[PDB]
Amino acid sequence: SAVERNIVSRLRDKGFAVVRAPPIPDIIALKNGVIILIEMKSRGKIYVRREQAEGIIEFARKSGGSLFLGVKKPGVLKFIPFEKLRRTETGNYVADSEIEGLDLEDLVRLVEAKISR
Amino acid sequence: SAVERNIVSRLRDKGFAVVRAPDPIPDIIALKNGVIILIEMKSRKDGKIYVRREQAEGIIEFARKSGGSLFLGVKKPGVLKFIPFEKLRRTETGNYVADSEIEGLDLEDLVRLVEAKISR
Amino acid sequence: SAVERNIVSRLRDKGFAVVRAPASGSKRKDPIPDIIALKNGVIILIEMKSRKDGKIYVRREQAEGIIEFARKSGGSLFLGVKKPGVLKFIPFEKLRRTETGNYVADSEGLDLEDLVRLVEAKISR
Amino acid sequence: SAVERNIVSRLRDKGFAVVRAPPIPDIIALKNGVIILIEMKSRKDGKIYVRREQAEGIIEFARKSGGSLFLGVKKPGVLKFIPFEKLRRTETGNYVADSEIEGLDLEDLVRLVEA
Repeated sequence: SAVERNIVSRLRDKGFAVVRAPPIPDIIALKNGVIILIEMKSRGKIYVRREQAEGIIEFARKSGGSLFLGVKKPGVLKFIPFEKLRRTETGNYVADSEIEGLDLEDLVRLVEAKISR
Repeated sequence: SAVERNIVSRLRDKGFAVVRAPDPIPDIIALKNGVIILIEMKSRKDGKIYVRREQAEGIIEFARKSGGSLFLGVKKPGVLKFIPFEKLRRTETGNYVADSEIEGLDLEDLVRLVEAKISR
Repeated sequence: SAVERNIVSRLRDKGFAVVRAPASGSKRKDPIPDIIALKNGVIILIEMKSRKDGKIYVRREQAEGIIEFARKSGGSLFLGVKKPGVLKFIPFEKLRRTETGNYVADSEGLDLEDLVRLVEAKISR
Repeated sequence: SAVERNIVSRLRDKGFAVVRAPPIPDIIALKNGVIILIEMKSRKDGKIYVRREQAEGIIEFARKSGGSLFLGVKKPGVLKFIPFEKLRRTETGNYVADSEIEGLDLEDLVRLVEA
């Protein structure tokens, strides 16, 4: 709620049209035709259950947006591109919380440079 | 609300990723293959569509920042109608108006408009 | 060439396996990016181009071939500005397609550090 | 050279971005973020010899790039690729492998890539 509110406020300061989810990604941020989808996670490994993962992947696929995991850790705000997660044998999604990711400033720099995965 | 629910469900049937606003946020945000559609629910009073300045400014700003296409979703039973925001006239005071025969797009025509944009 | 050499040397200093495109290639058809830099599964592709009377022009057949190499490889394509001073890299997606299919860079891009950090932060692991 | 040209053409038919290069592998082939590296080498009585100098440089390129290293057998007919790990290192540090070590065909090289 507080981390999520801070992310929404900081994306808005950078010129994004932002909405929170009321299957649906937690944050949807839009700028100059660029769609960013954020799923908030609290972890010391990142785990996304099959049903949640499938729904957000489907929303990402349909929207044509870029999906990221928002990994909130005390003193850390890292966005992990969904494609970096490993699909387990039963369809869950995993990655180490120390995997290379983006901080907020780099994510915004990524949107402006017109770069998506 | 029932019209809004029906619009969300019908856009979902057409392959759109749809979210309802939880306000300077459009009521419906529909996304398909990189295309952004924004729908503000507005009822037709005395055959007129009348969007007050404050509401219009907030939704026009969300549309500008996002790079999305803005429409007014007609809050009516029956056949779904979507009015492109650009067909409305900005008044002297900054309000936005649509008369009686400013006919809106039906759902199929809106989807065909998105498809043409998707393929661009 | 000095700018190209400066880019190759700095990418090598950052731990990249770097290769130049052969003079025995880029034959209008099947063009190969000028610089291919690889680091533990991360592919960076740079096409060198000079600033002429303000803009940067990439001919249709050259642009199409480098876009296709980038798409097939899964690499990130950039235009390396052939100018003195600050190494500037323009993401290929920022270029606009003209009426005839040529590509133009108007007026600002990434410096070397930003390119590297952003691309590695995006696809590494 | 004809074998090298044929390898480049077949990889291109399979959707790879290929550079027939100018300590750099002869062929660098890229597909969906996957790096394949091919060093062209002749057979001598069913054996492929790689001088410690050349071997070290191509191993270093493969380590830095994160790519998979193979020896492309210079022979007519069916394309054969020997994974560099199949190279038995010698007393002097030189790398040796048998030309019939059951080296991969082109499809098996493409499959390792689609994984």
